[PDB]
This record gives sequence, structure tokens and C-alpha cells, in this order.
Amino acid sequence: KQPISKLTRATPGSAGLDLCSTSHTVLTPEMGPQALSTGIYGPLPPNTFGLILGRSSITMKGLQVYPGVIDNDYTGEIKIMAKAVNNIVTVSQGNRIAQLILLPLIETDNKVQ
Amino acid sequence: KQPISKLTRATPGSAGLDLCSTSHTVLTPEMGPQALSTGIYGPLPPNTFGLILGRSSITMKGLQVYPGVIDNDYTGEIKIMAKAVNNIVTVSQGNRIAQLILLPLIETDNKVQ
Amino acid sequence: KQPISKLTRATPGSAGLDLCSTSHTVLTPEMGPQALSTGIYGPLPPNTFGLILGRSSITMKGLQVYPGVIDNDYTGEIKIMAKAVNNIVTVSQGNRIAQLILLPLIETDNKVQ
Ligand SMILES: O=c1ccn([C@H]2C[C@H](O)[C@@H](COP(=O)(O)NP(=O)(O)OP(=O)(O)O)O2)c(=O)[nH]1
Ligand SMILES: O=c1ccn([C@H]2C[C@H](O)[C@@H](COP(=O)(O)NP(=O)(O)OP(=O)(O)O)O2)c(=O)[nH]1
Ligand SMILES: O=c1ccn([C@H]2C[C@H](O)[C@@H](COP(=O)(O)NP(=O)(O)OP(=O)(O)O)O2)c(=O)[nH]1
Ligand SMILES: [Mg+2]
Ligand SMILES: [Mg+2]
Ligand SMILES: [Mg+2]
Repeated sequence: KQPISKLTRATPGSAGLDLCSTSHTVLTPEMGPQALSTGIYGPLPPNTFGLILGRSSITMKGLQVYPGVIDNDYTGEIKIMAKAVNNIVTVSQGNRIAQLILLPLIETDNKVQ
Repeated sequence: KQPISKLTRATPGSAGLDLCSTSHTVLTPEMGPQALSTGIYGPLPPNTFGLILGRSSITMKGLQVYPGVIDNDYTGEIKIMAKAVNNIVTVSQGNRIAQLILLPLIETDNKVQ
Repeated sequence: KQPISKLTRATPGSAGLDLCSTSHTVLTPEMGPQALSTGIYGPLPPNTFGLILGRSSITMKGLQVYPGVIDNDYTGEIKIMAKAVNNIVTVSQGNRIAQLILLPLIETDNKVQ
């Protein structure tokens, strides 16, 4: 169970923190959306939330990552929601397949149900 | 016609403001993108804009929400752009199917056409 | 080779900077993801990064843009990653098909591999 602080960025000016799949997974379009496990857990730094997006090279190879929100106070495992677009996609254990981007969490007076 | 201030968040640290469909709608993949009505209208708080994203549990059930930008000065009805991925999807009136996330609107000198 | 400063926004309160395709391109669903060229190059203003999203009217006409991250220090050509959803899509040279949104780049202590 690793916290977000263990993630790395490709370059100093890279916006995304790369996420790996902890399992070897084969995906086909007929399977629809699948939740890939990353081994990384919330919560996030104060006053931030996360967006999970695909890496461009992975998108171009036919694996679509559906953008996901990581809440500031989420303490579960970060999953990547993904679907093979056209072809059979093979995700090997350790392949970096998505990235976490951190964004400011704006306060509002909206009610909390 | 309800303003964004009427939306609610799941938990204090939830980044998204949940959006419902005001109509019962059936969707199939052959239909392609459909615009679902929410009953909620812009504009947004000063110096912010909005992103519309799917809820993860709804994405995993096979309804893809295409991410959308809500401009600061949009005064129309917020719609959710959605497509059934693989299967028939039935959206009941009142189902929360997407979420609005508020983000800072950065000023630049880019021209305004 | 044009910098981001040359882009325009639809209205003063429009969050997105519109991106055009510099080539006439036909797309079908069987083709999967294709990278469209825009003629516009990073890098981005200090302390910002970019998200590339579809325009809503273009999404509703059946061209899906996969959201992409533009890093602060990217100096290559901004491309739009796109797929025809259901039908044949014809992108004419000069059609505005996506938009760049600028967001704050949050600093963290994550390591840089
Ligand atoms: O891609 C994702 C999206 C969400 N998540 C986790 C973290 C986020 O805080 C949590 C809930 O996200 P959403 O609000 O998008 N899902 P939903 O509205 O279905 O669940 P909840 O009712 O708990 O808010 O799911 C992921 O791990 N990966
Ligand atoms: O998912 C969405 C996306 C956009 N919208 C509305 C609000 C946003 O301010 C407005 C215009 O969004 P885009 O700029 O993405 N669309 P487009 O560029 O086609 O229209 P315009 O030329 O008016 O900017 O459409 C939604 O209601 N839901
Ligand atoms: O839609 C996109 C996404 C990315 N890009 C460019 C700019 C961005 O800085 C760069 C790298 O993006 P990602 O980190 O998403 N791709 P990946 O992780 O495959 O490459 P790298 O290993 O270089 O980080 O690709 C685009 O031009 N359009
Ligand atoms: Mg990268
Ligand atoms: Mg939620
Ligand atoms: Mg627009």
C-alpha cells in the first residue's frame, strides 16, 4: 500500500505522476470498462484533488483511459478505468498506463449530502 | 431552472458536484453521443470554469461521459454528453450520472474572436 | 510553428483556446486513435500546464477527442488525439476541433525519473 508521494514524474515540468498496473491484464473491446489496480492509495495533499488521465503513447496504442476524479479524502486504492478501443491490448505488470494530475480543490458553499 | 449553487457534493472532500438526468433515457452504442439535460444552468462563480466528468461507478456500468468544459459565462443549461459503450444503458429520471468540477480560470493575453 | 499565444478564445469568459487541424483528414471507427496536427507548439506559460479536450459541438457530431496533458516544458507540436465514434468523420483543414485549457501546475516533492 503506497501513498501518492511514491509516484514519480517523467521530467521536472511533466504535469502527470505516472501510474502502473500491478497485474498482467489482457483487454478486448467486447469486455468494456475494466478497473486496473495500481497499488497506490489516497489521500491527497491538503487542498488538492486528482484527475486520472491516459498517457498519450498508451492512448495511441489503443487503450483508452476514462478520466477519473480522485477526491481529496479518498483513502482507497487508486484504480485506472480502461477499455481496449479496437484491438486486443496486453498490459504487462509494471507498464505505466495512466497518470495522476493534482489540481486545486476550490471551496464552495454547496451542501454535502 | 436551478443555478449551480443547488448542487450537492457526496462528502466534504468530494471534488465533484453531482449532476442528474431530468429525463428517463435509453442509450445504445449505435446511437452515438447524446446530450442529457440536467436542469442546472451556468454561470459559474467568478474566476472559475467547470469540467463535466463521468462518475466512476457510472463509467464502470458502461455509460461513457465525454469530458466537457463549462465556460465561466455560460448561461445555458448544463448538458451531459454521453454514450452507451457496449450494452443497452437505461438512465432513470433522477439518477446522478456525471459530476461538475470547478477549476481556476487563468487569465492570458490571448485574443477573443 | 506558432506558439500558444497565437490561439484565440471564443468569448472573454471561454475557458478553452481553440485548436484547428492543419490537414484535411477522414476518420472511421475502425481506424482507432489518430493524432491530428495543429501547427501550434509548447512550451506553456510559467507555472501552468495544458489539457486538450474536445469542443462539445464536435463531440456531438461524432468525433471523440481523448483528453491529453500538455506539459509545461513540452516544446513539440501539440497534437489532438481523436477517433471517429460511429460514423465516417471528415475534418477539413482549418476546422476548430479541440481546445486547450490552461491549469495551475502544482509543485510537489515527488521524484523526477
Ligand atoms: O478513475 C477513477 C475514478 C475514481 N476513483 C476513486 C477515487 C474517487 O475519490 C472515488 C469516487 O469517484 P467518483 O465520485 O467519480 N465515483 P462515484 O460517484 O461513483 O462514487 P461516490 O458515490 O463514492 O462519490 O473513486 C478511482 O480510483 N479511479
Ligand atoms: O459537456 C458539455 C460541454 C459544453 N457544455 C456547454 C457549456 C459550455 O460553456 C458550452 C460551449 O462548450 P465548448 O466550447 O466545448 N463547445 P463549442 O466550442 O462547440 O461551442 P462554442 O463555439 O459556443 O464555444 O457548451 C455543456 O453544457 N456540456
Ligand atoms: O493530447 C495530447 C497529449 C500529449 N501531447 C504531448 C504534449 C505532452 O507534454 C506530451 C507527453 O504527454 P504524456 O505524458 O501524456 N505522454 P507519454 O507519457 O506517453 O510520454 P512521455 O513519456 O514523454 O511523458 O505529449 C499532445 O501533443 N497531445
Ligand atoms: Mg508522460
Ligand atoms: Mg462521486
Ligand atoms: Mg467553444
